[PDB]
Amino acid sequence: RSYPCDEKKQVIAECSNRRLQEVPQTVGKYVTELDLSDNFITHITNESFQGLQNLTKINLNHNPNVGLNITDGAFLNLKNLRELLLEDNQLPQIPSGLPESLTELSLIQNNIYNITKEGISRLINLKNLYLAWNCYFNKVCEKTNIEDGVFETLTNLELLSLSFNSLSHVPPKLPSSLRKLFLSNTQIKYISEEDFKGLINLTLLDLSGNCPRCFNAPFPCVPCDGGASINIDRFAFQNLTQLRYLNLSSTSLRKINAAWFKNMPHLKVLDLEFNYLVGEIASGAFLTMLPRLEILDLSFNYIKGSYPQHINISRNFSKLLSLRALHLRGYVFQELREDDFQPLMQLPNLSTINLGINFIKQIDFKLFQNFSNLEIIYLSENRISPLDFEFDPHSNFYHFTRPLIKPQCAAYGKALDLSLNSIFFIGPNQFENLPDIACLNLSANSNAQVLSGTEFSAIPHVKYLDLTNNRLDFDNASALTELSDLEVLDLSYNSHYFRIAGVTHHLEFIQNFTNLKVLNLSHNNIYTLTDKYNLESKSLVELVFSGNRLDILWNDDDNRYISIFKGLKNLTRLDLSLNRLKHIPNEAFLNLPASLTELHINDNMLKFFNWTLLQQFPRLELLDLRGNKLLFLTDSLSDFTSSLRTLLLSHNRISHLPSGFLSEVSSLKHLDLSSNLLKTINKSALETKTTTKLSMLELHGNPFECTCDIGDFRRWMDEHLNVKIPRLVDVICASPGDQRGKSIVSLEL
Amino acid sequence: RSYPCDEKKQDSVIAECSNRRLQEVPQTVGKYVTELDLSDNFITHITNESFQGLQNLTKINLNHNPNVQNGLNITDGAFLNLKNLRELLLEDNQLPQIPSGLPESLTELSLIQNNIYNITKEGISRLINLKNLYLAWNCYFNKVCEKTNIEDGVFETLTNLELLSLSFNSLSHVPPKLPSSLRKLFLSNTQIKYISEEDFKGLINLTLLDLSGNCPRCFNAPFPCVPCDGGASINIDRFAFQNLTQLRYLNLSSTSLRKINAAWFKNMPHLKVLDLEFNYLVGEIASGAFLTMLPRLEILDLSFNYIKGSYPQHINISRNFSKLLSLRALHLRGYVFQELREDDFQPLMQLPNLSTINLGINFIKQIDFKLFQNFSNLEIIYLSENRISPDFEFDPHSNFYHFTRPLIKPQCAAYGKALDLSLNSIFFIGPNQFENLPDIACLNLSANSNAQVLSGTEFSAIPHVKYLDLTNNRLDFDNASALTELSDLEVLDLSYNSHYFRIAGVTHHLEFIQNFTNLKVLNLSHNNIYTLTDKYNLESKSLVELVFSGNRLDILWNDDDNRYISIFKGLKNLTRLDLSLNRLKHIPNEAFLNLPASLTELHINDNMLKFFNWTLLQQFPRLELLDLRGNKLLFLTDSLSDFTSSLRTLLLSHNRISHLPSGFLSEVSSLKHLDLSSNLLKTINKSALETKTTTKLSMLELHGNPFECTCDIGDFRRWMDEHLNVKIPRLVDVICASPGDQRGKSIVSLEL
Ligand SMILES: *[C@@H]1O[C@H](CO)[C@@H](O[C@@H]2O[C@H](CO)[C@@H](O[C@@H]3O[C@H](CO[C@H]4O[C@H](CO)[C@@H](O)[C@H](O)[C@@H]4O)[C@@H](O)[C@H](O[C@H]4O[C@H](CO)[C@@H](O)[C@H](O)[C@@H]4O)[C@@H]3O)[C@H](O)[C@H]2NC(C)=O)[C@H](O)[C@H]1NC(C)=O
Ligand SMILES: Nc1nc(=O)c2ncn([C@@H]3O[C@H](CO[P@](=O)(S)O[C@H]4[C@@H](O)[C@H](n5ccc(=O)[nH]c5=O)O[C@@H]4COP(=O)(O)S)[C@@H](OP(=O)(O)S)[C@H]3O)c2[nH]1
Ligand SMILES: Nc1nc(=O)c2ncn([C@@H]3O[C@H](CO[P@](=O)(S)O[C@H]4[C@@H](O)[C@H](n5ccc(=O)[nH]c5=O)O[C@@H]4COP(=O)(O)S)[C@@H](OP(=O)(O)S)[C@H]3O)c2[nH]1
Ligand SMILES: *[C@@H]1O[C@H](CO)[C@@H](O[C@@H]2O[C@H](CO)[C@@H](O[C@@H]3O[C@H](CO)[C@@H](O)[C@H](O)[C@@H]3O)[C@H](O)[C@H]2NC(C)=O)[C@H](O)[C@H]1NC(C)=O
Ligand SMILES: *[C@@H]1O[C@H](CO)[C@@H](O[C@@H]2O[C@H](CO)[C@@H](O)[C@H](O)[C@H]2NC(C)=O)[C@H](O)[C@H]1NC(C)=O
Ligand SMILES: *[C@@H]1O[C@H](CO)[C@@H](O[C@@H]2O[C@H](CO)[C@@H](O)[C@H](O)[C@H]2NC(C)=O)[C@H](O)[C@H]1NC(C)=O
Ligand SMILES: *[C@@H]1O[C@H](CO)[C@@H](O[C@@H]2O[C@H](CO)[C@@H](O)[C@H](O)[C@H]2NC(C)=O)[C@H](O)[C@H]1NC(C)=O
Ligand SMILES: *[C@@H]1O[C@H](CO)[C@@H](O[C@@H]2O[C@H](CO)[C@@H](O)[C@H](O)[C@H]2NC(C)=O)[C@H](O)[C@H]1NC(C)=O
Ligand SMILES: O=c1ccn([C@@H]2O[C@H](CO)[C@H]3O[P@@](O)(=S)O[C@H]32)c(=O)[nH]1
Ligand SMILES: O=c1ccn([C@@H]2O[C@H](CO)[C@H]3O[P@@](O)(=S)O[C@H]32)c(=O)[nH]1
Ligand SMILES: O=c1ccn([C@@H]2O[C@H](CO)[C@@H](O)[C@H]2O)c(=O)[nH]1
Ligand SMILES: O=c1ccn([C@@H]2O[C@H](CO)[C@@H](O)[C@H]2O)c(=O)[nH]1
Ligand SMILES: *[C@@H]1O[C@H](CO)[C@@H](O)[C@H](O)[C@H]1NC(C)=O
Ligand SMILES: *[C@@H]1O[C@H](CO)[C@@H](O)[C@H](O)[C@H]1NC(C)=O
Repeated sequence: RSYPCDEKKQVIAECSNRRLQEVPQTVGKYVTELDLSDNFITHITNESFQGLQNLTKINLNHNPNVGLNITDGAFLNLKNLRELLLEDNQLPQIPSGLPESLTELSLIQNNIYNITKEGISRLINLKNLYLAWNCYFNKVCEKTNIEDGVFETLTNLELLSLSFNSLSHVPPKLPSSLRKLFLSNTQIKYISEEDFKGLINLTLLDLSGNCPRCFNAPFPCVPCDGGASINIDRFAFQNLTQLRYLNLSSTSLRKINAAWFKNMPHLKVLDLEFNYLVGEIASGAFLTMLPRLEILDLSFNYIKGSYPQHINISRNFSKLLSLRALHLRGYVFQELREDDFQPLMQLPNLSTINLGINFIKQIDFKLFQNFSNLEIIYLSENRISPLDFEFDPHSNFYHFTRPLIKPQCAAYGKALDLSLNSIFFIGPNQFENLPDIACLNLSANSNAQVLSGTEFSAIPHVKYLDLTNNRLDFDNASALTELSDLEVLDLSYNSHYFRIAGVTHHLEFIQNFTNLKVLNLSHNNIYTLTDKYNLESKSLVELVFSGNRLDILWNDDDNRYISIFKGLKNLTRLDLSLNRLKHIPNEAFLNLPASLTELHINDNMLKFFNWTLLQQFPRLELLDLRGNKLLFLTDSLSDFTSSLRTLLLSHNRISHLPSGFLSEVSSLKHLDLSSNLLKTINKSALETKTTTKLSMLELHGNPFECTCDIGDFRRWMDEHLNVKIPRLVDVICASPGDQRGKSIVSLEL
Repeated sequence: RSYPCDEKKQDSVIAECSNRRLQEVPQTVGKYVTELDLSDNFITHITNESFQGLQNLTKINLNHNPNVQNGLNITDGAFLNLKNLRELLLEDNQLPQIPSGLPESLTELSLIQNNIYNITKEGISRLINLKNLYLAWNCYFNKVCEKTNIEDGVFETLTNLELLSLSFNSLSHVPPKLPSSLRKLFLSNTQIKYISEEDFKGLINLTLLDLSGNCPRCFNAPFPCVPCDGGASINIDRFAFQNLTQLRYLNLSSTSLRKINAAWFKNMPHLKVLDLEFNYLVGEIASGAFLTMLPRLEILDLSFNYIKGSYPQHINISRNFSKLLSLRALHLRGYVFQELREDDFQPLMQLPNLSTINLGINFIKQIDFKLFQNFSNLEIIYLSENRISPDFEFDPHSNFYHFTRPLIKPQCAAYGKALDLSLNSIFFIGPNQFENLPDIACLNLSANSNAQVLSGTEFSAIPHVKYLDLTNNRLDFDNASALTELSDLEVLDLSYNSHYFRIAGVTHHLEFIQNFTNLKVLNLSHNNIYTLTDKYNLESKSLVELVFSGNRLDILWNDDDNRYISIFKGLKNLTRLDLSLNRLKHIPNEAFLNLPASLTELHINDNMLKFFNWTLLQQFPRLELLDLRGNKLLFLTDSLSDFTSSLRTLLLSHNRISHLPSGFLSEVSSLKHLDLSSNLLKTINKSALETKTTTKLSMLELHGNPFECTCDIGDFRRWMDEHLNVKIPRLVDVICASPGDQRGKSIVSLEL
């Protein structure tokens, strides 16, 4: 049973974020990858990894987590060391004496302003070399020095990244092995014919935002003089015949020279965000040169203090015959008409159109019907209404790279996202002349309307509907009923009316749904309903009811809601978290559907739990009671369930295990008793006729009496290595003084 | 130094002993105490032994005992050896009967929220001096309880009785034989269908009659609700209120009335407050004779009389409302209608003293705003919650049919005429939204999801607004002339407008703030501010108070960015600054130095500070209150006197201090209040118990530290004794964590 790391065989040591002060000397000799990131290690030497001949990969990022002193040659003994991560270590230099066998090296986020032959030039086997984010913004730092030719002997080098450093010029003498070159925010005004002359394997070039566009910069920003654009020689991309990805975001471009692409038949992604291209978008000569381009991003090229009626799309857009996705965030314009998008209407594989954050007031939705293959129409964040460093160095810096539309919703077919607009009611013609929509986001439109069953009738086949974060008035039992095919309904965060006792709250419409699988009513502050107190569906499988008031619905002096979920006959998953529950009436619990496999009652205030009621739940596999105020467990749990597979009990107040407990239920694989009040686990808790089938048991955060008693448990652990127990460095002694703070595992008996 | 209670002087002498986990009435109460609060403890028995030595007790509260975070067993005559007892509170103890042997001296008795179903002479009759008697909420809703048996003439003895509450019990009949001493009588939700001419004859002095909730209106009830068969309205006899000439307040809410007998009011022309909510009175409102019997009426509530499911065009208001010359306040919630025109409120236009008109929750889509001008004296126009566009659920001491909080927050209303349009759908302010308004001094537009770019002209029609609530919207701050038309503006709330602030790519312009000559208070909380456009500093010569909690100073003041290092400095007149919840782990020295030197008050609570530069307090010579609660501080400076002469309150609750520096708590004279509760202190040594020079130290909080209880403490325990003028609250909760013997008990309760 490994300590202090958790070790797995596929053979890896997860030893991260564990409060270590030096490399542990108890690390298995079999290990090949070792992750010590986010620890407190302050020194590395030849002694540090002396045990571990077979080390292939070492991760030392973010040490000490709140300088890392590395010796000359400290790693030289490691002969299979292929990969080395030293990010966020405040290194003043590239450590000396690094082993010849390295293929990956990351020195991101340090204080290295000098890139030397001494340090690098003998590392011939390097595939990827990461040096970014060492001098940037108003960080107090020197300009970056790059010894002439230092990269010349890296003849296997495929990736080199020097971004967010002050370079001023493309370093010379780059090896032609290069696949990817990252030079973003490197302060490089001018690119010349020589700079990339013999790099005929390059697939990725990144030159954003040298000559950045600084208006409204979310970071310290310094433009080229004037507001000049980056200056790229006419012949700078001549021999770049393999380029797939070109990033020119925030280089203040106004013209785009078509001839840059003369020899670029494979260009697939072209990123031009945060430039000044409104002219070029209206007039795009360069579009001719890109009939194989899949992704084009012209986001944020708005002219500040200009908000024209219409977007102006060149006819030459019609040449982009391979375009799957077009991104136009932040063009900023008032009105979208059908004629405005003519030039895109014939693009055979144009699948995604993204118009977020354009402050668009009026759209002509029939526009979208005259398109071949549109799967995702993204219009979030407009003005449609009724008719310890700030930035992640491993992410894109000019856009978010989450999916535009949740996968679970887009899987269903064509999607239209109108979220974060001001559609405060859906008129009779809001959705007229739309394509046949299967997935529809209307979240956060502050919609207050009474839905009656005709509002979604120009688009009857929506299968997934996001209605979250509105203020809907549920005063009609035929609401949403036109959507026969509906499978998923999100009504979370619509509490506005639900809070008000005296208005009507009608939830009857749930039942008129043949195929409805998942319903989310979370955070609606439900405490009263009108007429029909019960939820009912023959199909529903999942109901989330967290963030409501079951404490009030099931108050002792009220009987009306005692069967509120019983009519959910098919139900397997039910979430009752965050309902301020101090106790559930035995009858209301017994009225929970017998079909359940998954029950969550976490983050309430439960003081007792009638375990004996688990007799009526024969399919029940997971029971989650984390974050309540529980004091004890039944001493005969197998009398009550035969199905329970996971039991979650973190953050309760259990101080004692019943005799026999955890040899009680054969079916239990995962038992979680973290952050409770156990001082020991008596010999009696361990006696057993049945061999256990328990594979994971969590005990961290309990106040263990570390003295002679716990020996019997230590043996049990030793005599049950199949039972995994994570966070051993956090299964800690509270007593006594001597053992205070140490893992219960590190004491002699 | 009293234990376990807090004994105060206020003349009186009262002991607060509530919510203290007490299993039994403590015997360590100082035997000269007037009033004892023992509520919310875990006390299980009272006997004549409980209070033996406490003669001069005039008051005991034992509410919610034994209040599991079964019942309170009380023996007969337990209280009798207490001669002076006046007021006794035994609310919410699960009592099965009124206890026997109550002192004759009692004026006030409360038995609210119990299981007492039988009223008896053996309990009540011998209590001659009773002014007030509270027996409500023993049998209601779907509780398992028996009907409520009132022994005949059980109240007839109590000739001094002013107030009797029997509400929320099944009575069925208003008990006969009531003393004529009664001023106020409460029989709400008592199941009393019929009121005879004989039920209130004896009672010539009634100021208050509560008959609400009898034959309740049950549609959409938020409680269990049994209508009367029919469902009939309550039946009140023509001559039921014949002898009730002294009556001031009448509550007939939720009695399913459809018609009101005009002559119910013949002999009460001093009726002041008429509560008629949750009935069926839409007809009576359109044509109502009873409206001419209320010449001295001040408050009329006709809320929630909508007919399901009418959504009529208009409200129909009888011409007879105009004979309500004394009316100060008309509440008309939940009538539910679509439109309001001027001609709809004519009968109200001529009333001299009508200051408040409440139309909340009427799903109103349109309003002719000009109609609020042929009014004389409107100070409050409450239109919140409409559709304008461009372990017992209920508090037994509150009104049950309405919230009683002020309609408009007082700080706002004191400025003058108020107009609350909160919770509507005004998602932009059009150019004519506010024409024909009076001179609005206080305007609430909260929660309208206003997403507009305010540009200096949207409030031209009501330019004298001094308190502007724009919280909970999604304002787009893309114009530096936003709001500048409101010259006189004094308070601006823009909390919870983080929608566009979240989005880095759009502009965020906060420049307008400097254009206000009298702006005193500005609230920018929970806007999630982390980036601003062109101008990076907030500026005002006026501003006294800036609330900036729930924003992102951790980003603004990031180490790799200089731009916002003087963000607050141009707030030259500032005294109160709130920087809480900004996710700060450190504050750059230059940034802290750049806070206004006029600050008397600074909160940096609920951030994540591991270190604080105490030396920097030398630049803040007026600073009286520094609040560093809810952070991760690991030590104090041992040199505090060196950095401040001015500091009175220091709040360090919830940190990780584990050693008090040497000579602390006597460094500074000005320091009255030090809060070190819930830290990691195991001991305090004499080092900090110099106690050199003179200190104004007055309160010192230490509850929640893990004190290790051995001789090492003795010095400090001695120190407590030697300075009693230093108040140390919650001694109960100043607990030993160590060692085993002393676990769980106060530090005060030890010895050699
Ligand atoms: C200018 O434009 C170019 C072209 O679009 C952008 O280039 C991309 O840059 C991003 C951001 O760095 C790159 O994304 C990163 O690549 C790694 C993926 O490599 C492969 O191998 C991994 C496993 O090693 C596979 O799982 C994966 O599927 C890939 O096949 C990721 O490791 C990165 O990390 C992610 O996860 C880890 C988990 O720990 C985290 O550390 C990260 O935060 C993140 O979650 C990351 O995905 C991307 O690959 C680049 N494109 C190409 C074609 O190479 C430029 O970034 C852009 N420049 C700027 C400044 O915006
Ligand atoms: N360009 C862009 N602008 C946006 O505004 C935007 N908003 C969300 N996104 C999403 O961000 C994601 C990242 O796209 P991008 O930044 S243009 O990165 C390039 C590449 O850098 C990236 N990529 C490609 C290969 C790879 O190995 N690693 C990798 O990260 O995927 C993209 C093209 O891949 P491809 O070669 O299959 S044609 C894309 O989605 P997925 O394809 O689901 S990962 C976008 O949908 C945006 N992308
Ligand atoms: N009736 C009504 N309908 C509402 O919709 C509403 N919303 C808020 N409120 C507030 O509820 C509050 C309570 O009013 P109400 O339920 S009508 O109770 C009566 C009385 O029960 C109550 N009162 C009177 C005297 C007293 O000593 N104590 C006391 O509580 O004050 C009120 C007037 O008495 P008065 O003789 O001063 S004209 C009032 O606030 P105040 O500013 O205190 S007058 C209302 O403004 C509403 N009241
Ligand atoms: C029916 O309407 C009547 C008349 O307004 C309501 O009477 C009011 O009831 C409240 C709640 O008990 C009283 O307020 C309380 O007063 C005590 C004594 O000062 C105070 O300690 C509490 O904190 C609270 O403010 C109020 O005084 C009373 N009105 C009068 C004139 O006494 C009655 O409650 C209504 N019935 C229901 C069921 O809502
Ligand atoms: C509907 O729109 C909202 C807002 O655009 C989406 O909510 C975001 O979801 C992401 C990823 O799940 C979260 O991390 C963000 O916090 C959310 N933002 C906000 C403002 O809520 C939601 O995902 C969209 N729904 C679907 C089905 O695509
Ligand atoms: C409302 O409920 C569902 C929970 O069922 C949420 O969607 C699921 O989220 C989990 C991640 O929490 C995914 O692994 C599932 O794939 C999701 N299911 C579906 C159908 O998408 C949903 O996010 C919740 N909504 C909000 C606003 O919290
Ligand atoms: C403006 O309207 C809002 C909402 O109607 C008021 O907010 C309420 O304020 C009271 C007192 O602070 C709170 O107890 C309620 O919970 C609040 N509700 C909500 C939804 O915020 C606000 O106080 C009003 N402002 C003024 C100046 O009167
Ligand atoms: C915005 O901040 C203001 C000023 O701090 C808050 O108003 C005051 O709050 C305290 C109690 O919190 C009162 O004692 C003062 O009467 C109030 N000052 C006023 C009204 O000027 C206000 O509550 C904050 N707004 C929100 C939504 O939190
Ligand atoms: O019978 C009742 C009693 C109270 N209420 C509502 O409960 C709340 C607390 O009294 C009040 O809020 P409202 O203004 S929506 O009406 C009252 C009812 O709607 N019906
Ligand atoms: O120079 C920049 C880079 C990114 N951005 C915005 O920051 C976020 C992180 O990349 C992104 O969110 P947006 O879609 S508003 O645009 C990006 C800028 O506004 N300016
Ligand atoms: O938007 C509206 C308009 C009217 N009503 C009415 O309000 C009453 C109580 O909410 C119901 O009978 C219903 O007719 C609403 O609920 N919502
Ligand atoms: O509602 C609107 C309309 C237009 N813009 C413009 O969008 C750009 C970026 O926010 C700015 O120049 C601003 O004028 C807005 O910000 N908000
Ligand atoms: C029960 O759930 C299954 C799986 O989601 C589903 O196929 C079936 O339709 C549901 N039962 C009913 C009666 O709809
Ligand atoms: C400074 O604040 C006070 C109120 O605290 C006020 O009298 C004065 O007007 C303010 N200063 C200026 C320049 O307005």
